[PDB]
Amino acid sequence: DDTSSSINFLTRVTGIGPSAARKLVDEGIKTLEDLRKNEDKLNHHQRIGLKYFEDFEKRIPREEMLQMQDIVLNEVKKLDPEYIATVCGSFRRGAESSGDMDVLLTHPNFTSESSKQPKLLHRVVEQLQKVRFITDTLSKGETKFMGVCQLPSENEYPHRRIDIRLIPKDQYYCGVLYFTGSDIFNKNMRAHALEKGFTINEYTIRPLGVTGVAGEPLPVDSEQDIFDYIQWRYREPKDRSE
Repeated sequence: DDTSSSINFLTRVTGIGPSAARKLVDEGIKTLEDLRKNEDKLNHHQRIGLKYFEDFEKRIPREEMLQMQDIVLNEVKKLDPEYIATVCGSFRRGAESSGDMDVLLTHPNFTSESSKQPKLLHRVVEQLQKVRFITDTLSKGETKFMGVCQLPSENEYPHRRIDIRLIPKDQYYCGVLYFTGSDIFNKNMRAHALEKGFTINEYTIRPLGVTGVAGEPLPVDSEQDIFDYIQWRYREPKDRSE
């Protein structure tokens, strides 16, 4: 009812899930001003989401994303040029506007065999913090960071969401492929690969076998490799709608 209406509203807050939204209703929290008078019942995540509810409702226009990409790129370089960083999402596809900034990161020192190198990610975050681009953190794992950033005002921009994932170097291309989508494109491509005797996921590409239950990841040093394996002409992200 006009109250279910409430669970629907809450859930528009980053952090607030259903189960998580449901309880706050049982506590008598429904509107937003409810929320602000109630920071204490919210986690740090819910918290920040609440703090920029509006801003996070705004879309990101290309010109901005662009500048944003230059900042991330240029900062990561200075720390270590061996770092590879790719801004994925519809934006990579040429999209006129975006929701957030999804950056995939990698480094040769890190592979799926290592599996343990937080400093690699932390180091960049910190540097972004230091330059004043990242403004807050929602959460920060060993391999993933979710936070907020904003373009340097010279006078102001809305704050935007940003994610940074640390991926092992040997799985990185299958990754940039995946996070680049579209979703159809992925599916279509997984479909084909399959006719070709190959299974693809966000981590790897592996040849099939009898009965089907098969595998053993093929080496990939670029996106192109993937298409080679399935022997499909290479589609640039722009031609990736489906």
